[PDB]
Amino acid sequence: AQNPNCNIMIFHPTKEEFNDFDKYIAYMESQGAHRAGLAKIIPPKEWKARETYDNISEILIATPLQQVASGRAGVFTQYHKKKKAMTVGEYRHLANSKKYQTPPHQNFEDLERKYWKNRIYNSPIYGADISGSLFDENTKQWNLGHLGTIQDLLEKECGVVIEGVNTPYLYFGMWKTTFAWHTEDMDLYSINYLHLGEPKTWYVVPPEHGQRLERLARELFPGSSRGCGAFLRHKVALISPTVLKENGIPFNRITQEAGEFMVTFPYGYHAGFNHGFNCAEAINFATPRWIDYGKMASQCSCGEARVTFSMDAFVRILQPERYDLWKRGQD
Ligand SMILES: O=C(O)CNC(=O)C(=O)O
Ligand SMILES: [Mg+2]
Ligand code: NI
Ligand SMILES: [Zn+2]
Repeated sequence: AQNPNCNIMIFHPTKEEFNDFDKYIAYMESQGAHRAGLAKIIPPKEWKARETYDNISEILIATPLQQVASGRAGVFTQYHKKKKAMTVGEYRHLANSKKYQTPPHQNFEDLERKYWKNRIYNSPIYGADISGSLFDENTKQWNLGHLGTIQDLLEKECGVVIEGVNTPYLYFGMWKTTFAWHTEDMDLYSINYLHLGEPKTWYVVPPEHGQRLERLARELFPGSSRGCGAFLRHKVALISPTVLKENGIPFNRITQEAGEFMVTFPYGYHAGFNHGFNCAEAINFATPRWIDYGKMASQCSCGEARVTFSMDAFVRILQPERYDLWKRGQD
């Protein structure tokens, strides 16, 4: 078995290898990359996402989210308070202000220490989940707006044609902005490109160990667990690396820098934080190997998780027994 310790693997495809997206994902899996739940892909030196980032300031963040924490430094939840709209140029100036800017630090490990010590005492503002793309239309390789759709993959594997669409989302971050522990909708893959700015640190649990994280989460968030049998779908819970280590949970960590892609694999729990002002693009995708994960994915039916239009068909076709309860949670 390749990669039996489930380490995060880093790949350096050539420009030739960067042509065929599906083929390269399958290659990475042939080397065991998926066992980690996360991989890094450094694009060939010849590649670029677009020519410059000098003209993005007028993008609107219609609903910036203030991420307010509750709990203790290493075990907390966050809720998202909606703020007034602002442009990317206004958000960048806010990120760089004394109130929100990255503190002085020695290296990434020092900054990580400071994040986990102090995150809960601040409420950073995240421009998350903005439909759109920063890839140039002329970028033909790894253009996250031009991937094969999940509806086409389901149709190709299973023969059933379904409604729905699959488009990318932009994320504008600042110091301490946080993504809570989660797997993707329907345990899909994700791919994330860091277009510009400061790094993003990731934590990940191997898919074969995801139920160990779920059992810890139920212990640490006992009211939430009584409320919902899949409360991590709410995307609000944080657990620090120190607490994971104290509880024996297998995990790994890595820092993504501007110009790098990350892929999350089906049922790979992940969480993390931004180092300072940045912009990422991400989208879900599927392969043949996902279908079995989609069929087994947990679902939230309590009403909290509320998701896209296109998840309906996935539940309806892959999980017909669960469909009526899930759809009630949607309505
Ligand atoms: O960058 C973020 O805030 C969150 N991104 C993801 O969870 C992802 O790409 O799967
Ligand atoms: Mg603009
Ligand atoms: Ni994700
Ligand atoms: Zn729920």
